[PDB]
Amino acid sequence: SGAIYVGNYRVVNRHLATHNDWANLVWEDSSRDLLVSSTTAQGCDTIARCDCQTGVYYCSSRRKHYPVSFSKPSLIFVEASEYYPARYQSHLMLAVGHSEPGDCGGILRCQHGVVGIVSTGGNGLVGFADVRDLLWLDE
Ligand SMILES: N#Cc1cccc(NC(=O)N2CCC[C@H](C(N)=O)C2)c1
Ligand SMILES: [Zn+2]
Repeated sequence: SGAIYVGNYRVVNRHLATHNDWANLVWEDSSRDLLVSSTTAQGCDTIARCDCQTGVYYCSSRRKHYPVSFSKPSLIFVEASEYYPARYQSHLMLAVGHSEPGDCGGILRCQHGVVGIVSTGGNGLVGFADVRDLLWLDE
């Protein structure tokens, strides 16, 4: 679990969005596993606007942060799950690092701010959904 709180927006994994997220929907994209909902309170986070390929992510299944080197956002095949059919997930960055399904929502940050959230992984890999291209998150 986990979310990004920026301005009057909450960014979560689309497969973990709640009834309240869907009732206050701003934008969603099944291909990216992202959903953004509106909030009444101002949020705690800043979004990175950069091309960093190194950063640090939070891993809930270890209660620890890990440094990673990650690939540039791209289209990557993701096997079928209870939430989606087998498909290509876009804007996804891969890294070598521990992750389990419940780690989705953990934030990846670089020196410029939030880069994305955990969305895929397994077998010593972790995949992050990028948010750096969503310029409207800041206005
Ligand atoms: N093992 C593992 C693992 C680690 C981090 C994350 C995951 N992700 C998942 O559990 N899913 C199932 C729900 C939809 C997700 C999607 N992006 O299509 C993929 C697995
Ligand atoms: Zn950066």
